[PDB]
Amino acid sequence: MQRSPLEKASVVSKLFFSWTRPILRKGYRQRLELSDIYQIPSVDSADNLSEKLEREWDRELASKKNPKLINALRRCFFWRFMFYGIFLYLGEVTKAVQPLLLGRIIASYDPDNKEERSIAIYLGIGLCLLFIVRTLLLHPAIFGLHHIGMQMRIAMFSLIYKKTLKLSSRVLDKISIGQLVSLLSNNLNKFDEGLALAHFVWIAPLQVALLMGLIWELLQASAFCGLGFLIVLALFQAGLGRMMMKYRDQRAGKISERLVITSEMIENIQSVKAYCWEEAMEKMIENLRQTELKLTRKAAYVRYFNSSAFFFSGFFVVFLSVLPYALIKGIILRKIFTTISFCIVLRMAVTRQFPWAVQTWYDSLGAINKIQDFLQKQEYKTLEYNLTTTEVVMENVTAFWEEGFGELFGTPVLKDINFKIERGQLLAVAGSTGAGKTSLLMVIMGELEPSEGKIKHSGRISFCSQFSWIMPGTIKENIIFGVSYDEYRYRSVIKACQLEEDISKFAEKDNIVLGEGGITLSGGQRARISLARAVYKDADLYLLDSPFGYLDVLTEKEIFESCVCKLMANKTRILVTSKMEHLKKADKILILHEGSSYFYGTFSELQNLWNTYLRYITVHKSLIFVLIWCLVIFLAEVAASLVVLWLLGNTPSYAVIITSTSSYYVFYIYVGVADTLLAMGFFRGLPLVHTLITVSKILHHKMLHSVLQAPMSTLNTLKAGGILNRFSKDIAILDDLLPLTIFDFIQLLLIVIGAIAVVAVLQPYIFVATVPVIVAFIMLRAYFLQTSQQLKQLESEGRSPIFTHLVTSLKGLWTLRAFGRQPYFETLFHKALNLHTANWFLYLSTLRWFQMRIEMIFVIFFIAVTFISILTTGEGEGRVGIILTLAMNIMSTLQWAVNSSIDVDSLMRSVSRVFKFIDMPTEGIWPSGGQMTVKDLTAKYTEGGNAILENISFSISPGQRVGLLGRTGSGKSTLLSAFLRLLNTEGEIQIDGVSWDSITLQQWRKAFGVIPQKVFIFSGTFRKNLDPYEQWSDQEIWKVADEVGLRSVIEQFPGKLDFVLVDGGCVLSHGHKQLMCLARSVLSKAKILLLDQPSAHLDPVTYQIIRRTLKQAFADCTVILCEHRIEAMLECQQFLVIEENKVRQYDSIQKLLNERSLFRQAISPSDRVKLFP
Ligand SMILES: Cc1ccc(NC(=O)C2(c3ccc4c(c3)OC(F)(F)O4)CC2)nc1-c1cccc(C(=O)O)c1
Ligand SMILES: Nc1ncnc2c1ncn2[C@@H]1O[C@H](COP(=O)(O)OP(=O)(O)OP(=O)(O)O)[C@@H](O)[C@H]1O
Ligand SMILES: Nc1ncnc2c1ncn2[C@@H]1O[C@H](COP(=O)(O)OP(=O)(O)OP(=O)(O)O)[C@@H](O)[C@H]1O
Ligand SMILES: CC(C)CCC[C@@H](C)[C@H]1CC[C@H]2[C@@H]3CC=C4C[C@@H](O)CC[C@]4(C)[C@H]3CC[C@]12C
Ligand SMILES: CC(C)CCC[C@@H](C)[C@H]1CC[C@H]2[C@@H]3CC=C4C[C@@H](O)CC[C@]4(C)[C@H]3CC[C@]12C
Ligand SMILES: CC(C)CCC[C@@H](C)[C@H]1CC[C@H]2[C@@H]3CC=C4C[C@@H](O)CC[C@]4(C)[C@H]3CC[C@]12C
Ligand SMILES: CCCCCCCCCCCC
Ligand SMILES: CCCCCCCCCC
Ligand SMILES: CCCCCCCCCC
Ligand SMILES: [Mg+2]
Ligand SMILES: [Mg+2]
Repeated sequence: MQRSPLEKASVVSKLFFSWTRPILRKGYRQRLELSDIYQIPSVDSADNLSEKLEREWDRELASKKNPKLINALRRCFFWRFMFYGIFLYLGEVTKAVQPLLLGRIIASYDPDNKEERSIAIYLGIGLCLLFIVRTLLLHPAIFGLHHIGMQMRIAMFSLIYKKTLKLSSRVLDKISIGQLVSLLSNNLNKFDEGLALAHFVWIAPLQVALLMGLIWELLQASAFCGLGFLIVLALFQAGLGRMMMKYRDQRAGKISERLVITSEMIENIQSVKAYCWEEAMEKMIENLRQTELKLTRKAAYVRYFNSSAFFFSGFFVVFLSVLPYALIKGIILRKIFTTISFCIVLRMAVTRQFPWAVQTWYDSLGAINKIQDFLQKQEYKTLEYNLTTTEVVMENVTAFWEEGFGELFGTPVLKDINFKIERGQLLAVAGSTGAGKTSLLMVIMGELEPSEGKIKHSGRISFCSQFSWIMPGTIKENIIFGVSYDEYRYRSVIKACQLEEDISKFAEKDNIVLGEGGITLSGGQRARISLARAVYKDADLYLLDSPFGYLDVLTEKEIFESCVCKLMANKTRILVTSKMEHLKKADKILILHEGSSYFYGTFSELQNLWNTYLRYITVHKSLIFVLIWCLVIFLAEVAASLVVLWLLGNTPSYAVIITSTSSYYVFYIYVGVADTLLAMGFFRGLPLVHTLITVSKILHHKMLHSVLQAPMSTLNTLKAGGILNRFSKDIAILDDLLPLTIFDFIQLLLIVIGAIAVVAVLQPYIFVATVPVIVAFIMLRAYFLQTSQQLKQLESEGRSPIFTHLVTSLKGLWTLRAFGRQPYFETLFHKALNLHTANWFLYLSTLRWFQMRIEMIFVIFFIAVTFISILTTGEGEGRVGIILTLAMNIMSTLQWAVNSSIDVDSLMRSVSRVFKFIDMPTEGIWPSGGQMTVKDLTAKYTEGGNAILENISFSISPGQRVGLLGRTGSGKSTLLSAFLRLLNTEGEIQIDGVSWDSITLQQWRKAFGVIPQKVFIFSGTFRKNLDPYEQWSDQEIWKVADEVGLRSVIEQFPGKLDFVLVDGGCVLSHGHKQLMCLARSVLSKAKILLLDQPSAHLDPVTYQIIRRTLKQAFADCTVILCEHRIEAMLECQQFLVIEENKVRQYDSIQKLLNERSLFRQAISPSDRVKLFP
């Protein structure tokens, strides 16, 4: 990155934002290359702000009894806040004395006003000076206030993450990914810009006090008639704001709930596709959206009135304030016009700048209070010893997973556990499923605090878990995991873990960029990477929680005999295992039985025992009808105003005194009141908001439908953070910020067009005067948008790394805290923060450049017309000055319409991003016997890549068992997915004579019942997790839970089959999820069954359930079983072996095993006697 141009600049350059020119002149011609983003200023780096706010917050916590976050931000930003507020106020007081000069200038066009024609040439100079000094005080102050919100947000987002890395394990079940994502997302671009409105809590009352004193000179005691109406309207607006904030509190939790459901299934898209579960997931998402949209509609109906208050307040204020004075005393047109000029500023101060400031304070303090409440949660306790002889000792330990039951003393997870091991000894833990072997490791690690007992060790540990975690990056980064790279140790760890066979088959071959999750790999490869990472680290104690689950017999034997028994034989290690062979060469054995130690000792003792607006409008056919309605009313209003004006000049005492040389005020008065005459009442503003909110519902439905049916090659290129970004932030934009911004843009545009047309009909010169300013405005807008759109696209793309890092850091909390790598991930998070900050700051600077340039154009044009008007006014009736000055009263509203157009264009980027996902590509009795025939099948994952499987041909027969097998990483899962055409494939398969291309895909996928390798469990009840379609009553559901063995597990929770599972089934063990998958497969009665390693981690006792199910529930079913364990191959009639990317088939298993001496040598004696009796 090249340096920031704001580091070396000039004062005269910092005042006008000239340093932003070099990029603006370039992004206009070509695209914006990478080499053109500047490095952030050193003051805007996450480290400095993070440490500064952290020091202040820690001092606040330590000293005071009642700590508060606002007291800590006050000691960092208050003096700059108050420094910029004063210049903002000085800029705002200019707008109120402007009439005191412009009115005298305008009144000199009447030859019967001789007093003010003397001093015109000095009023003009004063007006030019006032316009010059407003534009220099307003915009730099606003930019300085914008630059402080970014710093505050960056400083608080670091504290949130640093606290997240310390939460207790008993609090993680109350905070989801959705809550943190919502917290970050709703404050990511609005908290920055909210500081430019906070000072109007005290700026606006002063303006009211000044303006009422100025008006009091015109209408002596009648001004309070107009003031009281504004006070009542402000009471009404306060009530509207209070009632608006109620509908948003009821809606946040529903969005939080929807986000986790949306994120769960997209990261499990393959299981959803295999189950054919799209129609149920979409229905759940729709039911969630149904109520949230109702709350959003109710909030928008109130925000409409809040925004509409400003336009309808003009006529009433002016008429009400002028009527009594005019009734007790006649009035001149000059007084009326001056009153309009003052009331225009008064209404802006009262109805648009105060309530927005109040709502800004409400929202900001609401965010800060939630941030503080998060920072005051319960922390993980690390208080333990840090040095000893590393003699692991544990005594009298009992722990409860439920906090209440452990506080009262709910059944104990552990009961009276005690053991001791020396330096270098190996303890083997064994037991049934659900016995509590992983929870013992959690007790040792400190994740589960025991109620009674002690654990004593040093504090240096290495960890390997039952579910493997893969962080984004390459393999080498996943293994070295934040430390120095030692070549020899890396080589020996790679060789010991049997990874060189699979690594040599990769293309980049060591630097494969893995995604967040590792779905580019297989099960055993991820398991071996997770084991190698633990082996690499140096520590006194090594905990290994069933690493051999997904490995075959030969690979497991090699790893155990050359990585645990020869590489780290001089280190203390605790291994959770099941095989009777591993217990032979352990030093101490612990066996658990539902909580209690059934046996502790040795083995010698056990044997003794742009087409985007156009596409957006045409999404819904009712929007066009509403727009045509809004146009037909507007044209009638214009035609009525035209005839009421035309009937004044053609007709001839009364209260209002009007003459011939001062009748030109009739237009000046009209232009100031047309805001009320062309405003949108509730017959036009409520239908518009309603029909614009319906478009978001339609677009969300289309987006979700189109994502769920894309091919897997398209879906793998996506990331978790990008999906989460697009489904949270852009959708919230489309539901909240688009309707009312569009409404304001349309309102202002109609006002400008009506004001121009009505007058240009009666005087065909004011249009001619206005043209050259309109052309300049349009040219500058078109010049700026070319770069603005690119910068906005980059900023919108820059929010994905933050969410990706948040997700990956929440999924791997235990490994991070066990290894001690928190500073590493804090450094990783700071980089993503800086990367977003650069683009956001650049866009924010160029916007202010545009704003000040448009202001300068307006000011120079007005200065040009002022002197011409003053000079050309001869000895009476300054006709030249009557036209240009009125043109400049319509250009002032066009200036506001331009900025409204700018922010509408900035909000359409979300619409374009949403439309990009809708345009993804699309992947698109009979089952009597189940006979299958495969011919010339060839499978490959990516187009133009190596073929995992090449020219496979075999046949099966109805009602026959087939055993599929091979080495780890051979293509068993690839074959079982090529049956369902989940990837790119050629050749054919026919089932009972019916081929692929004869039928549709969704019908071909209903001939199969599948058990996958990765268990998918979403948030919901047990019953819903068993059937989302709700096809079976509780009779059959309980009858099947009786058979798969889930009665005692399900009855353990308070709502029997009504209990709600959170965090993806964290309440269950590893075997209970396998049993739920088996139940799912049993419930749907199919003919052809594809079982991908069903009994992964099950002990020998619980595999009996699987084999009884395969014996009784599947009788007339063609089964294909991909099993790594040797005993399951005793029921199969055919065998398929995958090797060298091709399949060889066998009838008997003896023929299979006699030809593989090494593989045949790896079989345990218990499983050896049965194969060869
Ligand atoms: C007495 C007082 C003085 C200054 C401030 N603010 C600030 O210094 C800053 C700030 C913070 C939040 C904001 C904001 C500006 O503008 C916003 F975007 F609108 O939100 C510059 C940091 N705050 C208070 C205050 C308010 C409310 C309660 C308490 C309390 O002590 O209980 C104290
Ligand atoms: N967060 C939790 N809340 C409540 N109960 C839990 C929680 N985690 C686990 N349990 C329960 O505690 C028991 C022990 O679970 P654990 O996973 O340690 O068994 P296990 O011996 O590891 O079985 P497996 O070898 O099949 O994983 C289980 O019966 C489980 O239902
Ligand atoms: N999504 C993917 N994209 C690219 N390559 C993949 C993808 N999934 C798997 N592979 C590669 O294709 C090969 C086949 O993997 P497969 O899952 O069939 O192995 P496996 O036989 O199931 O091994 P295990 O028994 O460990 O599960 C592997 O070497 C793997 O690296
Ligand atoms: C800095 C802010 C608060 C402005 C100060 C507010 C008060 C004190 C000021 C603002 C405008 C002032 C008024 C402006 C004009 C006149 C007309 C004159 O014939 C009598 C005094 C009177 C009525 C002034 C009284 C004081 C006044 C009301
Ligand atoms: C009515 C118009 C003119 C606005 C002027 C009144 C303003 C200042 C009033 C109206 C409602 C008021 C709020 C009503 C309730 C509470 C809750 C209390 O725990 C703190 C004060 C607080 C937050 C008040 C602050 C002041 C407040 C916002
Ligand atoms: C002179 C008069 C008109 C000034 C009025 C100042 C008002 C608008 C200010 C002063 C104190 C402020 C409040 C301070 C505390 C809270 C509690 C928080 O949960 C919501 C914001 C809220 C409710 C603020 C809203 C704005 C507030 C009420
Ligand atoms: C909203 C507060 C208004 C304060 C200014 C009133 C001015 C009254 C002047 C009386 C002169 C006799
Ligand atoms: C055939 C497309 C019609 C588009 C007209 C929409 C109304 C435009 C004026 C706001
Ligand atoms: C190009 C704009 C000309 C405006 C001057 C109007 C002439 C008025 C003649 C009485
Ligand atoms: Mg376990
Ligand atoms: Mg597999």
